[PDB]
Amino acid sequence: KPVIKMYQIGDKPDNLDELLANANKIIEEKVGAKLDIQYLGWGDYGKKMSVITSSGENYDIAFADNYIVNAQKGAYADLTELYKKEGKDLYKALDPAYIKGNTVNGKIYAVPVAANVASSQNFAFNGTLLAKYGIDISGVTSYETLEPVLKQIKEKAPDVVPFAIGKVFIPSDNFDYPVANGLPFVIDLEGDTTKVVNRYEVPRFKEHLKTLHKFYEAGYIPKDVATSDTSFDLQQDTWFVREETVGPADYGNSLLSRVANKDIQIKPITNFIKKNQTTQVANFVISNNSKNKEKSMEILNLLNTNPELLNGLVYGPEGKNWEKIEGKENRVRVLDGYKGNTHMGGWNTGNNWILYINENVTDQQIENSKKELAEAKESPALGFIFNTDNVKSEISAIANTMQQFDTAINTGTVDPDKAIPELMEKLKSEGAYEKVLNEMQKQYDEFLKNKKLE
Ligand SMILES: CC(=O)N[C@@H]1[C@@H](O)[C@H](O[C@@H]2O[C@H](CO[C@H]3O[C@H](CO[C@H]4O[C@H](CO)[C@@H](O)[C@H](O)[C@@H]4O)[C@@H](O)[C@H](O[C@H]4O[C@H](CO)[C@@H](O)[C@H](O)[C@@H]4O)[C@@H]3O)[C@@H](O)[C@H](O[C@H]3O[C@H](CO)[C@@H](O)[C@H](O)[C@@H]3O)[C@@H]2O)[C@@H](CO)O[C@H]1O
Repeated sequence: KPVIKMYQIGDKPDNLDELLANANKIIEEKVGAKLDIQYLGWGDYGKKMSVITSSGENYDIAFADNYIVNAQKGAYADLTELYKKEGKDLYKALDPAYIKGNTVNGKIYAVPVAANVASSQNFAFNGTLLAKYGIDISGVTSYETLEPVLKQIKEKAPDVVPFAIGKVFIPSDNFDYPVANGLPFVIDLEGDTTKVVNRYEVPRFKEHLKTLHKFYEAGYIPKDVATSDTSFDLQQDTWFVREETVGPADYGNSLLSRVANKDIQIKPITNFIKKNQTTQVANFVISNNSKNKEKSMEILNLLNTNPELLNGLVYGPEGKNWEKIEGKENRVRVLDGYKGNTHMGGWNTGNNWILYINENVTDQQIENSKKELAEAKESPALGFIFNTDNVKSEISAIANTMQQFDTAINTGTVDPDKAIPELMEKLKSEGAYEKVLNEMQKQYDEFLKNKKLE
């Protein structure tokens, strides 16, 4: 039984050995291999995985970073044939938007987790503090309208971080990204949807960055946001508000209330839509240098199709963390063991449709989810995936410049009125910027042109 090496983002569960022992009972039997998972953390997952992939390291499975760029670098196994056999079952369950968003030169290199194919960005509020301090959030619709409630929590509970964001944070908006959000190129969904634009020059987005900087100056965001490895545990009163992606797989605020083990209230700030990001939010890839591509896909297939296996990991050990509710099909309740770091997250583990539904999820939530999924629309740029063939060096150059300046801007640490012009000047200094922008606009023109009937 070879050991299959999987890399995952974020922090290791405290009972990983138990989780994997439970999981490997099923995997070893069905596949003849043992899964091992190594977790790489949150704050620097991109940098870490870039060492792994650019070095051609042996691994079998990974949660992808910079998927569209690396797929064109040949970092990942083409899954075209594996999806005809080992991954046939998981593949049948994917919404067409997952195929559009993850197809690169006519080939799919990822197993995306079937879950929030559409979603919106939300502020998620700590209900303990809302109730304790009686703070009114009914006006909260944007980064800007957040200000009065952060001012209040700051005055009332000085030990609480008002807005908990960390170094990986990027302000959200109604944008589609033809590459990924570590680059500035977006389609503005509220603007001219035929144009590729620089997010730092979109007026309202520049305004958000100003807002974040004012929050940073006011002490609403951590002083060391740009460098901190501190997390804000969903269960703890260390934070008042944070930004969360929510979609139909979460059943409204039930999932965040379950994981936080308290009432979490949400407020949307972006449109609920299928767009490149929502289809790429959890992609598993197989290393193109893997020596076990078939068993790797068999594991990914099981993670996405076997409810015993998936629930065992996402809920944790049955009996300790959760139990089936008698005479209610596919319903569970969590138990004391589930409280904290003793399970994995559904969104980056496997098809959320095969997850048991927890007791705290209401019939209204179930009906809302069904309705939201049925009505979700596609962004006009869903499936517009930028081809890097002509701009390989210029893309690297842009990414290099971005890595060096973008954390201080995105977190509000530096004044964006000073920093954005410095970043733009550096991006333009050797013309890598202009070349990539023009090529992206030319491809986008073709993409849109070819959908119009002759
Ligand atoms: C409840 C649930 O499972 N919800 C999921 C969503 O998580 C998922 O959205 C995606 O979420 C990832 C992960 O971010 C969240 O989890 C991070 C880890 O939290 C856990 O571990 C911590 C210890 O490391 C614990 O402290 C914590 O209790 C928990 O155990 C967490 O750190 C993160 O919150 C921080 O970071 C976010 C992002 O910067 C920031 O907004 C927060 O304020 C806070 O500082 C979250 O709680 C996330 O990485 C994904 O982000 C990418 O994709 C989105 C959507 O495109 C982009 O906007 C964003 O810029 C990133 O590119 C995404 O948000 C959804 C996916 O559909 O599925 C739900 O079911």
